[PDB]
Amino acid sequence: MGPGFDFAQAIMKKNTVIARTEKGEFTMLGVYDRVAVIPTHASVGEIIYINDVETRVLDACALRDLTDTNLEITIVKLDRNQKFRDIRHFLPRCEDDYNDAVLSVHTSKFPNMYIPVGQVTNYGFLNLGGTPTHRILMYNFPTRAGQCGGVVTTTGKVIGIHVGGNGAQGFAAMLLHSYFTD
Ligand SMILES: O=C(N[C@@H]1CCCNC1)c1ccccc1
Repeated sequence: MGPGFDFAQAIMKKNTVIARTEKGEFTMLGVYDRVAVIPTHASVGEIIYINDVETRVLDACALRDLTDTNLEITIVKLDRNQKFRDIRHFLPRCEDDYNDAVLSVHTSKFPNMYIPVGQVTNYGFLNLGGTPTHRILMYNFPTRAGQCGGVVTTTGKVIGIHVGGNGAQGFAAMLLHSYFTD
């Protein structure tokens, strides 16, 4: 409808796949080469389905901060025959608050879904499903099951991936440029 949705759509159309694990179907953001991200609660194993194609996982890492606190981001390298567009220049370098964000989801349950979530707070600590988690962004939208892995964008920035909610608020794990240096 506006420039926010324009940037979100451009990311969805070229930098997402549908990932399926034994824990469900997730929106999965491809960042560069064969490297993508997914919430850690997806429990990625040695094999994952990518757009319903059996795919070997070449490498995967559940990220934690230097306090050895959960960040809820898993970085996955896929044995895929095609690279992602490199979007690392859209990643923020530091922890921040944002105005006027969009949460975008693409699964069998929610195809081509875009949600204007408004103001994003650097919330910090969250007890997420009983797990102490750091670097959490919060938005005041009643997100639902099926939206985990959804991409959070502003115009010109890819700032996080949706990891949970409490019925009134939604929570995303930050994406930082430093996670994807090679
Ligand atoms: O850092 C990564 N993996 C190492 C090797 C073993 C797993 N944990 C640390 C990594 C990087 C890019 C994509 C995927 C994974």
